[PDB]
Amino acid sequence: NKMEAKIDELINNDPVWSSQNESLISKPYNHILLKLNLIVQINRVMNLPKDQLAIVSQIVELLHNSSLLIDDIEDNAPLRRGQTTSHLIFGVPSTINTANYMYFRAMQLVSQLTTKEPLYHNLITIFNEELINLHRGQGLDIYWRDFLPEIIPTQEMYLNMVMNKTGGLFRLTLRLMEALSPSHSLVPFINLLGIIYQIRDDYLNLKDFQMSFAEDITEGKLSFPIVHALNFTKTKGQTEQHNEILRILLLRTSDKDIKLKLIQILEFDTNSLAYTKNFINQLVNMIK
Amino acid sequence: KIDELINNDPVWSSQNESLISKPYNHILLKPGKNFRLNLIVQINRVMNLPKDQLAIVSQIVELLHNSSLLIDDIEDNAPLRRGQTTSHLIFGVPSTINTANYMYFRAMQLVSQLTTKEPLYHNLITIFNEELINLHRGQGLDIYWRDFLPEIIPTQEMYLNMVMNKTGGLFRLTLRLMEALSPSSHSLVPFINLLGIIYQIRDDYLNLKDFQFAEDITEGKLSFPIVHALNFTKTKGQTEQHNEILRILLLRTSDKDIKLKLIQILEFDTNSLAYTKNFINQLVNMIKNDDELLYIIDHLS
Ligand SMILES: C=C(C)CCOP(=O)(O)OP(=O)(O)O
Ligand SMILES: C=C(C)CCOP(=O)(O)OP(=O)(O)O
Ligand SMILES: C=C(C)CCOP(=O)(O)OP(=O)(O)O
Ligand SMILES: C=C(C)CCOP(=O)(O)OP(=O)(O)O
Ligand SMILES: [Mg+2]
Ligand SMILES: [Mg+2]
Ligand SMILES: [Mg+2]
Ligand SMILES: [Mg+2]
Repeated sequence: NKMEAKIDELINNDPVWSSQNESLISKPYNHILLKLNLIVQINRVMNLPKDQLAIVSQIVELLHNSSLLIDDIEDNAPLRRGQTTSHLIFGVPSTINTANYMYFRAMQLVSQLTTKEPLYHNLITIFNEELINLHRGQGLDIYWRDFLPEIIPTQEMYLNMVMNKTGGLFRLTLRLMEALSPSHSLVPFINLLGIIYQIRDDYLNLKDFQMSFAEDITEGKLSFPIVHALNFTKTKGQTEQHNEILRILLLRTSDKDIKLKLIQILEFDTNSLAYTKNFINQLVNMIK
Repeated sequence: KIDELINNDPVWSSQNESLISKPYNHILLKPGKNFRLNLIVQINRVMNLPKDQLAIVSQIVELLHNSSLLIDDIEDNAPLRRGQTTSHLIFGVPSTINTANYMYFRAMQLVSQLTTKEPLYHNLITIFNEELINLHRGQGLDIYWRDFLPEIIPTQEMYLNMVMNKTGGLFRLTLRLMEALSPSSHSLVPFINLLGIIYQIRDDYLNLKDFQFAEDITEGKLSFPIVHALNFTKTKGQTEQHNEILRILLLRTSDKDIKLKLIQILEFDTNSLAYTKNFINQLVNMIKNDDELLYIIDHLS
């Protein structure tokens, strides 16, 4: 019965959770937090009050960091923002569970934005829609890469993947703000802006290496230049090169000279770097 | 072509949908006792939700539950789930995590298909949000104790709080969504919390008893019997046996004989197996000594 009492008390109450518990399981998240402007700027138009703007800000921050914690496990990444990734320190189990926990903490914050039911429902749909989009994008990035060469994407498939994957959070942010604003949409603009951002991330991962980690190569990522290279070689009948690009991706190698060979193939043999640099310029042009 | 791309919603073919769904379909094809699904139909005898809402609640629960197991198997380095290879060993940890997470959000999406009524809708989202937060808290504690061992040896009380969060979470999510949708005029949450607790201690018990592959040992999990053995040896200054329990859990061993040795210690030295069997019977007695529901539990004794 002394036991009966405690059980009775246990089951008749909300689950017990302390501030110490909160701290112990937030470790992976506090670590990446150790490593926006766009929102402040975009507000000039949206015109959201400050405390509301700060909530949008906390929300995208939780979602952005959480998704990187997961992405780094997915991409076997050793470094993020110059430091060791959380999963290498705290382990994959803790990191995944904490990142997932923060997605739900983020969701909780949405209700602090409003109570107006029409509005709230729309804010939730936005949150739910773009998170679904991010996972669809991520899922293809990962599938193409881990099942290569089962599927060789075309430039169009890559752009659609990116629209899902990178576009998700850019669209989530803008859409939360548009819907909260007293008042055409900026979604197509944010879309092009995310496509650019992603292709540039892809490009810079290789070019900063060619001039002075090229980790995407160790990941085996179907980046924008790799996708161009793989379709170019197939289209020009460069069988040997097409296969060698496939083989180096599949090695998941950290060897610097092997990574450099691939980058120089993209440089001189397929011209993918130039093509990618140009492509970025043209998209940036569509705004100029 | 750019214009048309950025002025449309992102593309998603049913073919893509099918690619991403594989890790999930993989676990879906290996059944279970459908325990939660069955519990739902029963309880609806008293909740009386219209059949369509009952289908949606069941689906949300099925998605949450199966995805949660896909992820738990990654967190637990599990080679088998429901007598079949785990999804992360086939499609890899990366796709498996992403797909499980994707399904959490597809379960969320189904919540707005439950109701138009914006007042009711707010509460359903809150229920969904709160129990997913609770599920992750219990799971984070279970993982923390295991991966930081021997930094913190949980007490029986801490274990029970961890279980109320971890296993009680989806049981409470199920019941609360239904009490909230019920057109019918106390609550079953306390009952569903006890069930959850029984259910988890029994899982921990069965993983060691059916052996005595006792994967919980390989995992190094702070299961109920193990929590009992460590707190016991600890209480009676049994330094050496306590340390040995700790050494075997820390080996993360797949050794049949070493696993056997630890089971032997819990059986013959701390007597944790019988302690757990008796603890489960007492929790069942609280219920059965307080109707389809009445059977269900007895079934768990
Ligand atoms: C914001 C999200 C979820 C996309 C991250 O994908 P990537 O793997 O392409 O991004 P990086 O690791 O290069 O930052
Ligand atoms: C959104 C993508 C593609 C990955 C993260 O990019 P960022 O370079 O913006 O990541 P942080 O600056 O926050 O490290
Ligand atoms: C103890 C928990 C919560 C995980 C296993 O649940 P089940 O044992 O009900 O799994 P399935 O029957 O669906 O395989
Ligand atoms: C899957 C969730 C959310 C709780 C059960 O985790 P456990 O690791 O204790 O369950 P089993 O693997 O024994 O099924
Ligand atoms: Mg990455
Ligand atoms: Mg990635
Ligand atoms: Mg497990
Ligand atoms: Mg587990």
